[PDB]
Amino acid sequence: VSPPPPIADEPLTVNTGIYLIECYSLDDKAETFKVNAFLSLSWKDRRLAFDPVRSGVRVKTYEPEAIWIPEIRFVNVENARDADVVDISVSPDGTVQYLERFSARVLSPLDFRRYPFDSQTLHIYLIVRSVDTRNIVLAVDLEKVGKNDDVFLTGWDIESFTAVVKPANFALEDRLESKLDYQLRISRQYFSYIPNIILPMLFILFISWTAFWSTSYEANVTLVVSTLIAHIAFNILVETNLPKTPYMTYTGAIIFMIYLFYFVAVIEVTVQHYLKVESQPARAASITRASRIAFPVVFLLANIILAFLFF
Amino acid sequence: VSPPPPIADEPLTVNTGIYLIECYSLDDKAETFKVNAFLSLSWKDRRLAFDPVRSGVRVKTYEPEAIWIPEIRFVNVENARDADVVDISVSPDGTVQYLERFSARVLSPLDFRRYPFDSQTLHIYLIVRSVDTRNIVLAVDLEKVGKNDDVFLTGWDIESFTAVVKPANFALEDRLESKLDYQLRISRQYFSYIPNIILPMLFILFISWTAFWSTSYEANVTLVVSTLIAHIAFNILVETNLPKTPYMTYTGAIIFMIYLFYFVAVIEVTVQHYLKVESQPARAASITRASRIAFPVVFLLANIILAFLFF
Amino acid sequence: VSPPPPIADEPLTVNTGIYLIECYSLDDKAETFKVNAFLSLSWKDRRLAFDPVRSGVRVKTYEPEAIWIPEIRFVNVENARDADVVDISVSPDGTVQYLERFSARVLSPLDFRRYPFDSQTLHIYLIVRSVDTRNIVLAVDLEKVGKNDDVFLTGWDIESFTAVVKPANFALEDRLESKLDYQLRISRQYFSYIPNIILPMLFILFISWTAFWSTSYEANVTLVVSTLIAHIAFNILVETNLPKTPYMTYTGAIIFMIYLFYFVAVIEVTVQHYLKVESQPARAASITRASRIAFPVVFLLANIILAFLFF
Amino acid sequence: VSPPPPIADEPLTVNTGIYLIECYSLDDKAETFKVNAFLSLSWKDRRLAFDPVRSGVRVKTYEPEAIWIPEIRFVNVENARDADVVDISVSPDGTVQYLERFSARVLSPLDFRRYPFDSQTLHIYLIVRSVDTRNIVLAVDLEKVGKNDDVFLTGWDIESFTAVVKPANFALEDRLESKLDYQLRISRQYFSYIPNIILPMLFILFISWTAFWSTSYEANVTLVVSTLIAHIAFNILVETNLPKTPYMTYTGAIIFMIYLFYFVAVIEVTVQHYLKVESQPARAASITRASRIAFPVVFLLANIILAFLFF
Amino acid sequence: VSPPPPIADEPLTVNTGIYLIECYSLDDKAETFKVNAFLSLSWKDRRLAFDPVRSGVRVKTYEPEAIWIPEIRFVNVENARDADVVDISVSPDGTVQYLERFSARVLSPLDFRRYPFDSQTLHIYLIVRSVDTRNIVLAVDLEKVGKNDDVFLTGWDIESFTAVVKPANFALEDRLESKLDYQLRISRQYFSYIPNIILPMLFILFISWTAFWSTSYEANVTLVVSTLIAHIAFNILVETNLPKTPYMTYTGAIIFMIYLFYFVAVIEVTVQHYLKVESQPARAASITRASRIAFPVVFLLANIILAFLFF
Ligand SMILES: [Cl-]
Ligand SMILES: [Cl-]
Ligand SMILES: [Cl-]
Ligand SMILES: [Cl-]
Ligand SMILES: [Cl-]
Ligand code: NA
Ligand code: NA
Ligand code: NA
Ligand code: NA
Ligand code: NA
Ligand code: NA
Repeated sequence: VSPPPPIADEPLTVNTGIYLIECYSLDDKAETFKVNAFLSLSWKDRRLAFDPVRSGVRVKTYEPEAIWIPEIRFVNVENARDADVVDISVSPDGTVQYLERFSARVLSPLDFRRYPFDSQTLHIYLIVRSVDTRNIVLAVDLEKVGKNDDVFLTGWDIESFTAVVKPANFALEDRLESKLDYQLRISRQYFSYIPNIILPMLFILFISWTAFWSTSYEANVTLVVSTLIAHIAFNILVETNLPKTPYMTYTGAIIFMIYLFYFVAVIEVTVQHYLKVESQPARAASITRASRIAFPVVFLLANIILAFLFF
Repeated sequence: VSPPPPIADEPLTVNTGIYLIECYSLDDKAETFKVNAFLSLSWKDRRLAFDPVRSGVRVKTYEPEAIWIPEIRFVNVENARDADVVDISVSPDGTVQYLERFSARVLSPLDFRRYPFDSQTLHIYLIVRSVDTRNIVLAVDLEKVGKNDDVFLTGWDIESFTAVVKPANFALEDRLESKLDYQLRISRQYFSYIPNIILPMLFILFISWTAFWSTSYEANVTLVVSTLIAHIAFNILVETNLPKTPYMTYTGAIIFMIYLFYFVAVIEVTVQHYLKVESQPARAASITRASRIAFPVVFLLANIILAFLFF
Repeated sequence: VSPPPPIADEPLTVNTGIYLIECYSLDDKAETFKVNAFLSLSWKDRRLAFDPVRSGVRVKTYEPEAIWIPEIRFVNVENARDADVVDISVSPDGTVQYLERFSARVLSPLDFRRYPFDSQTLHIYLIVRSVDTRNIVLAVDLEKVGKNDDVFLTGWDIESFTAVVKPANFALEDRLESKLDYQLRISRQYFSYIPNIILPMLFILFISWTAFWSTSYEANVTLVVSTLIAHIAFNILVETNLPKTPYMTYTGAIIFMIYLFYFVAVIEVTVQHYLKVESQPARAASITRASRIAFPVVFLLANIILAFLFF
Repeated sequence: VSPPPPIADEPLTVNTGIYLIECYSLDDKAETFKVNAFLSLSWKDRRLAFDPVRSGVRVKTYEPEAIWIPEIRFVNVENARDADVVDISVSPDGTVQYLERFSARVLSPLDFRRYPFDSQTLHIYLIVRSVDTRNIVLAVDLEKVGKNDDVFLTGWDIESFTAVVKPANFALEDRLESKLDYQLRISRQYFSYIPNIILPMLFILFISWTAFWSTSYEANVTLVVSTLIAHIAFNILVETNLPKTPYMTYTGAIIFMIYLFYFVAVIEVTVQHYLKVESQPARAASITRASRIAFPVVFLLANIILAFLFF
Repeated sequence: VSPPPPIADEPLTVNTGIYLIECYSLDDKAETFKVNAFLSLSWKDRRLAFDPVRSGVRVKTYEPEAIWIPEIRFVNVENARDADVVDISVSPDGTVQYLERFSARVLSPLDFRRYPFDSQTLHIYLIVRSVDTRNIVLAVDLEKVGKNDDVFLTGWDIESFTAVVKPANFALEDRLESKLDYQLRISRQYFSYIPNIILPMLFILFISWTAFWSTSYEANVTLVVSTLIAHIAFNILVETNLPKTPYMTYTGAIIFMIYLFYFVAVIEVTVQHYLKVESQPARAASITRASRIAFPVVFLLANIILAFLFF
């Protein structure tokens, strides 16, 4: 089998569509997601044309091996898609209608800057390479692009699944290549981060601030050091669910800043004890009273600054 | 091979059945389960009809390649099922009896709202896409739906395995689609959660309340902060066995609430010490005595409210 | 190819044997084990009979496709076995000798009640489904059941590998099915649990009891709470190596009971401090002295009771 | 099919190229990375030459089975590459242009000496084994070596992808072998290590040094021991992301050195308390005051020495 | 295809060789390692004799399916090897030279008694089962046994790769089996265990001994209990990298012994406090002073005894 010959010198247009059946395993660390979908393909092959009257059939079914089928690949996949051909239908003018159901693990970079209040644009890049006989170009049949209502991505809200209609045509290894960009827009369900990470992290921090109403150095050291350790545990927990980024994430920024608050609270607790030992408690009392206001105030203002820089 | 032609204009009815052999790996985080089962298919193919008197044979056995077989797929699977054809039998009237043994990983969302006292309805969706020649519709042969007595799903009780007899017939990409819903009803074995998570978590909380019978600030800080850290460990343990949900789970609610109790206990311990230092212990004594009753009482009432909202 | 036809109306007897080459990956959480073995099959196919004199051979070697072979399956496997046919030999009277080497992941429930001093009976269920033409029954050739001397299952002692000679014959979807039960009896190597989990857990508990020779509330709180946290770590460690069971395991029972001892030790430490503050130390001394005997005594008796209930 | 015969006695030159499409999963512990790329092959097969004016076709497209193709393998792969042939083009003179898209898991040792400020040279070794008929030698077509602009390796910066043009030709098992070295130069994005590991580790160390402004032994013991435990947690965290090396890494060296600082701080805290108990506080004061300067100074100088030895 | 016929009554000798290309993933817990190697096979099949004059060629190249190939298997593999035939060369007398490149996961028990200062002998067992026509025996072609210079096993030093030239010929299920033992001698790179586990574990132990220069019970309890918890963390860390053994490992013995030292240190700290409270500090001072010498001395002697028993 060889590609359909051109009537003049036109390129062969392969109309494409992706209909999402399943979306699962969005792995943040790996920056991958798994997809199960219908891939539809359509092109004209004159050599397969027939007369409906003398045939007695309005449509003709073929096995993939019997006819020429464009070698369509995905750019951003780990391994080649697992595909099973569903149907191949030919109309009288030789218009081929191809349908396969496939599953693939897609590599798509994620921007963690606003995590866990982030939104992403996942990409599925469709590609075809041209042959010596003719140049093969991809198009989007919008009537064949969509997603099942039951499509759920655990921990995310699916906003839209659209295709950029104009392909990116370019040369690669002395042949032209036609690339389509299918975009799946998603937004993270931040809900669970609030009772599981955010609030627990704030509670332990506020507990360290009770040291500003205590003159007991031994108790103060216990309050600040114990909560710091619990903060380290949350830092470790958070970083294990995320990849290493060459930039600061919103959560990473807050987590890092909270260390500074623990560090300054230890300085305050130290200074307070030092003055008490030096028989200067009136002074220590002035520093401690100021700290009661300064710590929550600087914490609120630093958070307003951070939220501003990130959102 | 082509589909059996209609005598009139009727759709082809494919009778189905699923007999569960094995159920394993119910993964809460992934919202998946693995299944090993018999899939039975039955349809009439008049082209295969024969005479039983002259053939001397009551049944004819065919190899899958020799005859037309409907392309039946599962909707909610990760990858296409791993199937091995067991038997194909044709009766004299041309009724085909197909049997395969398959294994598949099924995506089925779980409702964690009542965790670990939750029940689930797992779904296995069977599907067939109509061909151009004719419309294919699915039916349930209840005589061929069931499960082996030895079917066990570790950590769960299997209640029932039934099929919704009426298929969901709908158009998808300009063809008809016929979908059947096989339902596996299960209830979680909550037993182990009691000695492993629930009771240990209650013991550490009750240990924090011994601070209400102590005037030692240093010891109190140690009691409340140490148990809080142990509570954090249980929170982390629990959340690692669960996916992130856009709702509160029953266990999540209790775990979150317990932080408030630790926070208020720290306030009490702080207020008590502050008054003692200010030479007001009679007052501190009134707050501490009230706390001895208030803490267990508010804990019980808050739990009654939560159990009511969730069950 | 079709099954051997019956001389009268007898079922076809397929003689079986399993010879274990490798046993590995006994996963307690998954309740699975991996096996690599020889599967031997033997049956009479008269159509294959020959005269040794005429042919000039005592045996005939065929390829699997050339002759009829029974469709033998394993019941309790994750996926169908990975098999490679080793040999097919036909004797003059049509006695077929089939040999394959296979590997499979077996699902076999485990009874954790006596963990880590438990013994198990792993099962490998062999099955055959009858055909329209012939009822197929399985038998055990004891001469072909065994295991290699080098067969080792890490963390277990292999006791015996035997087959229940009488198959379990039953109807499944209007066809006879013949099931054989191959049993691999194993006993857990409990050795390592002693220095790694049991003794460390006892040491920290005994360390909490040193609080009965101390009047220092602050030191007592540190002793009991710190060791309780270390006990929580062991509880978590143990539960990660085990599945969730709807029953108490021996280790689970001891681990749970030890929490009660920590809880009562905190009550004692609290009561002691309370009396000391109330200027009643003579009393506190009576409770503390009683506790020094009561705690180890009640611990020993409770352990005797538990060992009795479990063994 | 057999290899193209030599006109004289020359070896067959197979021109190669690798064009990277995807780079993912650089696993530090495993010392592996996954690759998805185009592999291009070119050689002269005179038996395939044709007339351009007579044939009318400028290029002939063959199926892999139809012609002889060199058996090209990767040396440093876990399993054989997953490959799909894209195109085979023959020019009139018999110059074959072969193109496949492959995916593979590559074993490439990493030098962790300067971690997390390390750079690596990943290798992909291409190999061909000669046949009895003739010797096969590999060459690099630089025009067909490259990488897609979108190629991203999470946590790394990609510097260059080049090939050492001269193959390593050697005898192995009495036949010639021709090996090419494709080099992917990368540098680690150390950014995230600063707020996640480095700074938190420095903060806890500096917190241990507040004990030099405290006379409270009980508080000092709490400060030094608590922070030491947090240092152990960071040591464990770091070592889990790295393989075991027969050399010290930069981070490993700093982490190890910090233990010595904790050990000496405990000695200081002990010596200070001992002198205070012996009624020699003036002296303890001399040691403590010296420690305030000595600890940060020795820490800075030791770090300058270490950075010098490693960079 | 059938086996080559015997000229007399001799068994068919299949000469073997294994040339290691890659060694990776030595998993201590699983007691497995992955291998990528050349497997060479050589046997005489006179039925394949040819005249170079008539056929033109000096050596014939065959496809595996075209000729008889001995069914060679590995005994100690998880699954059957992934093999790719590189060449099948037949010389005029009928001597076949078979070459394949394979990858396999090998089960080979490890002796952890001296861990992490242990050495191992990994085995790769090659096997052939005899057929009816004739008995097959394996031999080692030493000229075809070896390893690539670049063969590295992360965390190990490779000493030698040799074959026991004499096969183990034995009866199995009424047929002969011929087994060869390929041995890969390795020694563990213990380096990293010193700064990561050994020294940190010794530092925390020595820190607990500072309690022998302190009269502060509250500080002593903190020193001994905190370092004990850090010791538990190292115990858990070590045991996660190792399988459960029915014997004591060297590291396991040291780790276990260190618990006894913590237990006795708690007794000492308790006894000291008890005497101080009873107004007997002179006695307490005698016990504490003795402990300063006894603890490091008994620790050194116990380690000399342990090293002697293990090495
Ligand atoms: Cl693809
Ligand atoms: Cl399916
Ligand atoms: Cl099977
Ligand atoms: Cl390869
Ligand atoms: Cl093998
Ligand atoms: Na085609
Ligand atoms: Na068919
Ligand atoms: Na057959
Ligand atoms: Na070829
Ligand atoms: Na303390
Ligand atoms: Na063969």
